[PDB]
Amino acid sequence: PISADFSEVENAPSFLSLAENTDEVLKPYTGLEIQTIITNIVGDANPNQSRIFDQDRLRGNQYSAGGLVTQNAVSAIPFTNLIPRTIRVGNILVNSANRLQITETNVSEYYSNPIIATKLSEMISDQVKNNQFSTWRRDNTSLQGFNAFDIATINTAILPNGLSLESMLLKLSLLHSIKAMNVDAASINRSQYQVIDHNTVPTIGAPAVVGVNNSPVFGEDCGGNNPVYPFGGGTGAIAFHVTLQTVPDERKSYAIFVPPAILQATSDANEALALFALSMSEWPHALYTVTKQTTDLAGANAGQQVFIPTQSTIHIGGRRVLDLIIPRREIAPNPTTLVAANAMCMVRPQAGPDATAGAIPLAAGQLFNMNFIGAPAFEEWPMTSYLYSWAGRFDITTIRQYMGRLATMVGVKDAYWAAHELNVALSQVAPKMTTAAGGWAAQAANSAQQSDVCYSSLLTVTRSAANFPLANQPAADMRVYDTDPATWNKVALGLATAANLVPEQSMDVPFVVGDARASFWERLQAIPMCIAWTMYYHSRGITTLAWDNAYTDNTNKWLQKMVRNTFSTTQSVGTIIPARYGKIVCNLYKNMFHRAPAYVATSVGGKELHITHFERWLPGGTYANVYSGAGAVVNCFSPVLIPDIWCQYFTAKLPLFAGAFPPAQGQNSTKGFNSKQGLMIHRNQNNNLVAPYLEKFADNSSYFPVGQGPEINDMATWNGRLWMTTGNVQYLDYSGAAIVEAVPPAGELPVGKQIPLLAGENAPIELTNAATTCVPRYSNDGRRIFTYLTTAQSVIPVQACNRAANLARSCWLLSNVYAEPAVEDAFDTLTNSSFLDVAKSVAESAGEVPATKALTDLQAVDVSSLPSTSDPSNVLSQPAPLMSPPT
Amino acid sequence: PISADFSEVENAPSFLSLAENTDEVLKPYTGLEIQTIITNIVGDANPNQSRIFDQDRLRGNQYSAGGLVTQNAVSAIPFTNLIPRTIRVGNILVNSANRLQITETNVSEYYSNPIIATKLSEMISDQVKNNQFSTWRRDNTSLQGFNAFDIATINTAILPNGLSLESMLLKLSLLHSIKAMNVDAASINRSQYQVIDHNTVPTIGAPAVVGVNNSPVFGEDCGGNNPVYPFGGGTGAIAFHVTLQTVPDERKSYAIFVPPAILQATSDANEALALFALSMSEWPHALYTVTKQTTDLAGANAGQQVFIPTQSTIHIGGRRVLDLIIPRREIAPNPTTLVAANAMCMVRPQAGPDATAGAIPLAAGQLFNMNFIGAPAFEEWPMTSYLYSWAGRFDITTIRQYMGRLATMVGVKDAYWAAHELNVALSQVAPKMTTAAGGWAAQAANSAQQSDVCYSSLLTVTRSAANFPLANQPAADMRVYDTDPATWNKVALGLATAANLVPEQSMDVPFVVGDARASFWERLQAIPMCIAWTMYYHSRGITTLAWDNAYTDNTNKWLQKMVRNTFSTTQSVGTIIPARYGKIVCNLYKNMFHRAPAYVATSVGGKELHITHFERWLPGGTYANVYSGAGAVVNCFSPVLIPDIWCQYFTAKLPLFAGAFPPAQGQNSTKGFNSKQGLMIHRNQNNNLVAPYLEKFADNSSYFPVGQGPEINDMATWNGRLWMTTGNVQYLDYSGAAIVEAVPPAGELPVGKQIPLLAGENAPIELTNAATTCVPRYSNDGRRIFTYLTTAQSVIPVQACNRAANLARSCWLLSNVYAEPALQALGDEVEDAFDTLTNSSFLDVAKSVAES
Amino acid sequence: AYTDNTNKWLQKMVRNTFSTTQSVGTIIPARYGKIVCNLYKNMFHRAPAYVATSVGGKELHITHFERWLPGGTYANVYSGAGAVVNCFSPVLIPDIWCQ
Amino acid sequence: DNSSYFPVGQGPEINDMATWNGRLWMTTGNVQYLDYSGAAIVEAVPPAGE
Amino acid sequence: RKSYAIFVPPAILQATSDANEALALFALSMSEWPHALYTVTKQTTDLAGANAGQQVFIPTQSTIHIGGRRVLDLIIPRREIAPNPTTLVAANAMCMVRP
Repeated sequence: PISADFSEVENAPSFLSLAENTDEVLKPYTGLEIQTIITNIVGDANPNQSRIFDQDRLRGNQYSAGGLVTQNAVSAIPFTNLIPRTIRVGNILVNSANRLQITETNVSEYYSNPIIATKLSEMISDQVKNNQFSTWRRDNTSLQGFNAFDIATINTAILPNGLSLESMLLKLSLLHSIKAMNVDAASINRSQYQVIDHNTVPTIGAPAVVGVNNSPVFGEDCGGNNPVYPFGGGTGAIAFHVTLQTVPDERKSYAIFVPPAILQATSDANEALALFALSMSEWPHALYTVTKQTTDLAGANAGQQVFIPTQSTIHIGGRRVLDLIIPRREIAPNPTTLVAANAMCMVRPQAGPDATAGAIPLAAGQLFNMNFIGAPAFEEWPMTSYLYSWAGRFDITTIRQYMGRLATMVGVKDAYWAAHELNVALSQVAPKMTTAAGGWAAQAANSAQQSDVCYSSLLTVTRSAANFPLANQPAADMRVYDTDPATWNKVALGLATAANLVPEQSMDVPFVVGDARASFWERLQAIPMCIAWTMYYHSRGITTLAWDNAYTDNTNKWLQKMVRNTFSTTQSVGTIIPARYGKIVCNLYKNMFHRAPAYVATSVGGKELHITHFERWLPGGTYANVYSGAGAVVNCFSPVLIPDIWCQYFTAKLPLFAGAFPPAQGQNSTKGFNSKQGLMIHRNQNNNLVAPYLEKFADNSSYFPVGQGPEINDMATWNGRLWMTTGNVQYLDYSGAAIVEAVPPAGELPVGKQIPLLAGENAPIELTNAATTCVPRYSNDGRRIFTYLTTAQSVIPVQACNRAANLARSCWLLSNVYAEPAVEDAFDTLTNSSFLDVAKSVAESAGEVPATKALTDLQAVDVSSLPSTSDPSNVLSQPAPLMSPPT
Repeated sequence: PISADFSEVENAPSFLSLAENTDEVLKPYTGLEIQTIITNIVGDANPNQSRIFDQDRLRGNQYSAGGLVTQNAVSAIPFTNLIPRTIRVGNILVNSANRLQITETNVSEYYSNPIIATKLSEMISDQVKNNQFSTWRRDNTSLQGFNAFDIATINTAILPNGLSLESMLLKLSLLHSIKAMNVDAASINRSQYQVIDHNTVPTIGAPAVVGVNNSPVFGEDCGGNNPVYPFGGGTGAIAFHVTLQTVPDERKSYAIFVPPAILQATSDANEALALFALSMSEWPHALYTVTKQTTDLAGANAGQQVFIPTQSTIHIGGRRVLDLIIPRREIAPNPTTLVAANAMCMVRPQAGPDATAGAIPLAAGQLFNMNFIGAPAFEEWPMTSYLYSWAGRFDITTIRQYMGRLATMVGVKDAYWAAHELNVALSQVAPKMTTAAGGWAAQAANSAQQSDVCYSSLLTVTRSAANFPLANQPAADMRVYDTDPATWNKVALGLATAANLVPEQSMDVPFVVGDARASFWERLQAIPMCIAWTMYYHSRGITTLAWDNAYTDNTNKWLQKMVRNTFSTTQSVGTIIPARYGKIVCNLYKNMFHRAPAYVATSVGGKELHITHFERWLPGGTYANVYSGAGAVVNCFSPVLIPDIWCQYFTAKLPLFAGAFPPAQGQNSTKGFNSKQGLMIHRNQNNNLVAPYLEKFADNSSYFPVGQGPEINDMATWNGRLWMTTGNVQYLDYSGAAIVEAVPPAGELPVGKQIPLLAGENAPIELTNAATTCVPRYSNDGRRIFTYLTTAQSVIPVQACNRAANLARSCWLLSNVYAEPALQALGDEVEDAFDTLTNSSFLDVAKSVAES
Repeated sequence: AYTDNTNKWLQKMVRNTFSTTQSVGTIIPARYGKIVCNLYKNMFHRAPAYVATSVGGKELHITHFERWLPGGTYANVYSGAGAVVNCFSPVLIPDIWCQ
Repeated sequence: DNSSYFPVGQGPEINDMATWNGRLWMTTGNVQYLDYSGAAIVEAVPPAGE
Repeated sequence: RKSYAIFVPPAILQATSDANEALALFALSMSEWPHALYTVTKQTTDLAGANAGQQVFIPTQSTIHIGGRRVLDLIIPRREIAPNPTTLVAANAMCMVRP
C-alpha cells in the first residue's frame, strides 16, 4: 500500500514479521484482485463488451519533485507469453536474428497420498478363489467389457506410491493456454504483443490465427507437413487394441486402458481419444505458432506477424511409442478376424481433418484397422503425425467438456489448479530492465538484449544454440511428478483409491477453464510471484554477480549455504523434499497478499508435507541483471525485473524497507532514520565521502567474516534508498576504492519497459517507474558495498535522517483499497436438494456397489477360505508394507 | 553420513553399539526408495536428466586438499548381473578368452510348520475305517477333476514335514530377472553394460534381445537344437497322466498333481503348465543369452554383442524326470484307449512355438499322446527340449498373472520376498579393485583379472574349468530349502493346511514382479548388503591370506574358530543350524539403515529360530583381493570391493572408524587420537620408522598368543587410516622387517572401477574414490602388522593426533558440506535469521523420518 | 453450447440436461431431466415408467427423460425454397396439440 | 445488468408474462427480430411475417 | 467361448406350439440387433387415383442399433437320463427337440 505521510512508512511491518509462518487457511489468488483496480470491470461481464483490448496498463496522475502534476501517466504490464518471430525494423517487418527460448523439466515418481484397494477388487479376488474349486476357466466378471484375464492382471501387485495426475494435467493446461489465444481481439490485451517488440501495433479487427510448424527461421518448422519432435528429432508410434494379448511382448508392461466414462458424448469422442492420447505422451509434439495482423507505429505498414508461445517451448519428456486399449462394445470372445474387430469398437479411432505426408501418410478422417489375434501383420501409426492432424481442431470449449467428464471419475480440481500454477510460473516472462535517469527506456530493435528475458523467479531463460530439432538437452529448470500407467489402470477401473483421487461434489473444474478471459488472468497471476521473490532477494544485499557465482564460491561459506537451500535437492524416505528457504517466500506470499498458493502433498513415512511451486526450482540458471543504454551489462545491483510501484500498490502488507516515498504536505515531505534508531554514520580516511546511517556492525567489517553476511535491517536499507535516489551516488569500498562489479553510468537506476502510447496518455516521469529497492551490500569478492556522497551533497540528506530537513521525491497520486477474497439458476433452485444428496453419495462411491459381503458369502463353498475373510483390505504403509516379519 | 566437520566424527557411534541386538520389527529396504538417493542430489553443474537410462551413476562436486573445486565428478555403480562373452579390443568386438562363472547349491528339508489335516481328509480316513472305501463307484470324481480312489490313496500318507515353496519361487524369480531385460533401452541404465567391458557403449535405439543356447565359445551352446543340461549333460524326461495308476512303478512315489488352479492361471493353459513344469524341475535347463547392440567409444564400430546373465548359471535342484497328473473335465472311468484319454483331459498338453531336433524331435505346437491303462508302450518326451520350446514365450506380465493366482491359492508374500533376497545375494556381482595413487584405474582388456568378480558377501565366485556340458567336482555356496511333492499333493487337493498357508489377495503380490524397473532396483539392493559385510571384515585387521587359510591351513586356533563361527552348521536330522556370528552382521544392517532383511523359519529339535541370507553361506571359500597395475596379486589388505563414498553416503549411521574426512583448510579439519583417550605410540627411530598412536598391547605385541586376535578399537583404526592417506606408507612388522603378504607398489591404495565419461563429467580426483578403511593388523603368520612413516614424514600427523595441527584430505561437496577458505576470519557465533525462520519446519521433517 | 461457445452459462446448461457416468461406469441421471418429469406429471396427472439405478449403493430411479447423451443437434425450421432458419427456439408441433 | 449482453454465467429469467407479450407482438403481421440497438442479429431469420 | 454360453430352459421350449420357433425367438432376443432390414410394402395411388402401385417403406425400429453379440452357443435340455454323447446319432436322439 502507498504511504500518505511519513507516519505510515515509519509504522510499516518489519520483514521478519512477514516471513513468520502463519497457521490460518486462505483462499486462492485468482487474479481478480488486480482486475478490480486496473480496469473498469466491477462484476462479471462479457469480455467483448468490455474491450479489454484497451485495459492493459497502470494509469494515474503523477506528482513531480519540482511540484508540477502530470496527468494520465502510465506503466506497462511486465509479463507475456509471446515471443516475436518476425520483428519490425525501420518501420518494416523483418525476420528475427535471435534463437528461441527453451525450458526443461525433471520428471520422476514420488510418494503421494497412501492408497487402498476397493471393495470391488475384494470381490474379484473372491471370485477367483471360489472358482478354484472347479474345472471351469471363467475366473471372474469382466468389468466394463474388458477381457476378464485383463482385469485379472490389472488387479495385481499394486505400487505403494499412490497416483499424481500432474504431468497429464500440465499438458492439458499448456494446450488450453495455447488455444485460448484464438478468440477475438477485443478480449486480448494489445500490450501482450508488444512487451518485446515495442514498435509493432496489433489490429483489433481480426482474431489471431493459431497454427502448427510454420516458422520462417532457424529450422523451427519441425518437419512441417512431415512432423518430428522439436527436442528428440524423431517420430513416435501409436497402436490401438481391443485386448492386451495382441500387444507386442516387448512393451506389454507400458499399456494404458482408456476408460469409457469419457467418450460418452454423441459427438467429439474420437477427438476425445486423440486428446487423451496427447495427455500421456511427450510434450511438445510440435511447435505451435500464433499469427497476428499488425501495423507500424504510424499505422501505415501492415502485415501478418509471427510469434511463438512460451508454452510450446517447454519440454516435458514422456513416452514416444504407445499402446492404447479401446473399450469393447459388448462382452464377447476376442476377435479372430478383422471385421469382427472393427464391428466391436465402442469408439473407432480416426485421423483428424488434416492430411500428412511421409511414410505412413494419413488422409483426413482416415479410420484405423484394429489389431486382432492371428493377424498376419501388426499395424501402427507414427504419433507425431496423428497428433499433427488433430492439432488444428482442438479448442477451449471442448477441453472444458472433456475435463468435465474426466471430473466424474476422479478428483481433478486441486490437482488442475496446482498444475495451472506451474503453467503460469514457467510461462509468463519479462524482458530485462534498462538503466536511465528518466522514466523510460528500451534496447535496440532486433538485438540480443531486446529478447533476453526472465522468469517470475528472477532467473534468466536459456536459449537454443542450434537449429531445431535439438540434438542435445538443457539442464532441467524444475521438477514435476510423473503419472504411472499401472496405477492409472487400477484407478481408472475402480480397483483402487486414495484421498487425492476422490471425486468432488462440485463435479466441476476451476473457473479459468473454458473462459476467453483466461490469457489476461494468467498474465495477471505472475505479478504476486515476482513481488514475493523480489522481497526475498532485496531483503539481503547480494549483487547479481555474487549470486551468479555463489554456488561454488570458496571465498565465503555463508554464501554457499544461501544458494544451496533455495533449491530442491533434498530427499528422504524415498520421496522429494521442498527447498528449505522456499518456505520463506511461501510465508511472505501469505502474509503479504492474504492468499494461499496451490500445493501438492508428499508423504514422508506417511506424514504429509505441502509443496508449492516456490519450493521446486533447480540450480543452474543465471540471475537477472540490467543493461546500460548502450547494452553493456550492469552487475552492481541485486536482481530486479519489475518497477516497485507494482510491488507497493498491490499488497495488503509490505516490509518497511520497500515502501513508497510519501507526498509533499506543506512543510513535511520525506524522512529518515538515525542514531536514535540504533544506526551510525560511516566515515573513512577520505574527507570528501559520506555514507548514511547504517547498522553498527558495519563499522567493524570491510570484508564480512566467513560464515556471516549482511543482516536484515529495514531502516538502514531505507537510508540506502534515500542515498541512491539522489542523482549522484558512488558505489564503493570501505576505503573508497572501486568494487570489481560493473556499475551504471552515474546517477542512473533501472527503469521499466517502454510501450507506445494512446492519445491522451503521458510517459512516466522521473523515478516514478523504477526499481529503487535494489540496494547492493555484498560484493563478489567478499567486500561490503557503500553508497557515498560528497560532503556538500551530504548535508541535506543527513539532516533529513535527523528530521531537521526534507527531501523532494516524485509519487503516484493513488489511494489504497484491498478487496475481500470474494450463481444459482432457477433450475438449480428447483433441483438443489437432489443435487445435495447425490453429491454426498458420489463422495463415497469409490469402487462401491450395493451388494455387500454378506450376500456374496451365501454364494460361496467355504467362507473361511475367502481371501477377503483372511485378508481384509488395509491402506498401504510407506515406503513399503512389512514383508517376512520375525514371526 | 559424510562429515562436514571433525565434531561429527568424534560423535560417531562405536562398532559395538551398532552390533547390539535391536528388538523392534522393521520394514523391508526396497530399491524403490534406494532409487531416490541417486536422483535428487546436490550440485549445480548437473543436468538432472529424467531417463532411467542416464540415472546410472554417482555425480558430484569435489574439493581438493589444495583448496581447488572440481565440478560434476563421477563414481560408477559397482554391481551387475551381466557377464560379457564378446569383448572389445582395438575398437572391435573379439571373441572372449575367459571361462564362464558358475554357482552351485545344496538342498535341505523343511520340518518347520508341520501340516494340519482338514475335515475332508479326516472324514475320508474315517470312511476308510468304517468301510473299505467300498461304497464308491468306478467313475466317481470331485469337481476338481480327480477320481476319488486317488484322493483316498493319497490321503493315507502321513507326513512329519511342513511345506516350503522356496526353490519353486526362486526359479520363478531368476527367470523373471532374465526376462526383465527385454524392455526398451531407455528403461535400463547403460552402466550395467560396461562394468566389466569398459570400452563399450550401449545404444539407446533398440531393446536387448533375449535368446537361448546362442553362445560363441567354450561349448556354451549346449548342443544347440538338441538341448542337454549345462551341468552333467543328458536330457531329462516328462510325462502326462490322467491318473496315477498309469505312472510306472518306482516313479509312482514321486508324481505331482497339477491343480486346475494352475491351468486357469493364464489365458493359455499350456503356458501356465510349462511354467509350472519349469518351476518344479531342475535349473538351469538351458543357457539364456542377452544380446545388445553396442558401439565404439568414438562410436565408430557398432555391432551386436553377447552377454550371459548371472541368474542363468546358478545350479538348483536335481529332478531330471517327472510325471504330471492332469484334471479330467468329464466324470469318466479311467481311459483304455488313446482317443479316450485325449478327449478326457481338461486341456491337452502341447509343445511350444519353437521347434527342436534330436532322437525325439518336437514339431512346433505338437500334441502329446496321453498315457492309458493298455500299454503297448509307455509314452514320453525329452524335457530340455520341451522347455526349449516354451523358452521364448515367458513374459513378466504373465508371470504377474501367475503370481496372483498363486497368491490366491496360498500366500506368496513372505516367501517370495525371501526368495527375491536370495536372488539378489546370489546374482549381483562386482569386479575386483585395482590399486592406484590417483582417482581411476582398471585391468587390461580381455585379461583374466578383468573378469574376476565377487558377491556382496565378498567371496570370490567359482569359475568353470572345462567346456560345457560340465563334469565338475561341485563347489557349492549356500543351502536352500526344497519343495516336497507329497506335501504338495496333500495341500493341492484340500487334504492339509499349515500356519503359513493362509490365502491372500492378488493385490498383495510384491510390486517388483512384472515391473520394468526391477533390474535397476536389483543393483541397488546389492549396495547396502555389502556395506554390512564390509563393516564386518574391517573391524578386525585380518588379511586376505589369513582368510584364505583359516579353514584349510593354519595352526592358529583363533582363526579356526573365527572362520568357523561366521558360517552355518548341520543338525543331526540334517537341518540347518544358523551361523553364530552372522547374527552380528544382521544387527549391523538394522542399525545402519533402520530396515530389516527377510526372515525365514527354522527349527532345532522343535525350537523356533529364524534365518536370513546372512546366515546361510558355506565355509571353505576364497576371498576378495586387489590387483596392482600390470595385474600382480596383492593381499596385504583386508578384503574390499567398493569405495568408501558408497559406505558413507547411504548409511543413516556408521561406526566411528569409517567416517568421511572433513574438508581441508577449515578450523576442525581432519585430526587423530592420542594418549588421553587411552592410546600409545610405537617408535622405531633407529630405522626411520614411526607408527601412530595405537591400542595398548596385551602380551600380543609382536606375535598374537594362540587363541587370541586383535581387539576392536575404532580410534586406532582411524589413526591407521591417517597414516595410510599420507603418500608413502610402509607395511612392516614390530622389528621393521618385511611381512609375508604381498604388498602394493609404494603409495598405492585400492580404487574404484573406471567407466567411460558423458560429456561435461570429470574423473574423480585424489583419494575421493579410494577405499581406505581396510587397514591390516593380523597376518597369516600370526604377527602384527604396522603402518610406518619415516621420522620426518611422521612429524605433522603426530601433532594432528595430538590436536595441535590440522591435516588436509579431499572430499565430496554434498549434503551440507561446504568449501573452506584459506584465511578463516571467524566472527562471533551467529545463527542466521533464515535458519531461525525455518527451524521448526525443518525439525518436523526429521521427526517424520524418526517415525518411519 | 457443448462444442463451441465461450459463455459458461450455456455450457452448464447443455451439460445439466443430460446424464453422466459413475466411477464404476454406472449411469448418474440427468440433473435437469427431473424437471421435465415433473412437468409431465403436472400437465397430465400421469406418470412415466421408472427404472432402478444406484450410486455407490444408494437407490435412485431413471426415466427415458434422463437417459439421453450430450452432443446432439437440434430441431430447426425451413423457409419456403428450403433455406435454413434458426432464430427460433426449437419446434416440431403446432400449439393446438400442446393446448 | 443484462440489457444488451448477458453477463458471463447468467441467462434470461423465467417470466411467463413477457413471453406472452412477445407472442402478441409476433402474431401481428410484420415482426422484426433485432437487438438492443436495433441492429441485425447473427442468426438466420424467416422471410418477413412468416 | 465357454465363459459366454447361455442355457436354454425347457420353459422356453414349451412356450409355443412349435419349439423351434420359440427357440429362434429366444436366439434373436439375445443376439445383436438388427440382423436384417425389414421392409413394409403397401399399395398406393395418385391423389387423383390415376397411378396405383406397390410402394416401399422402411420401419424406424429396423434401423436402431443394439447389442454386439455376433456369436453364441446354446445349451439344450436332454429328454433322457443319459451320459454325454460320443457319436453324432446319440447326440441327435438325446435332445428334447432338435434345432
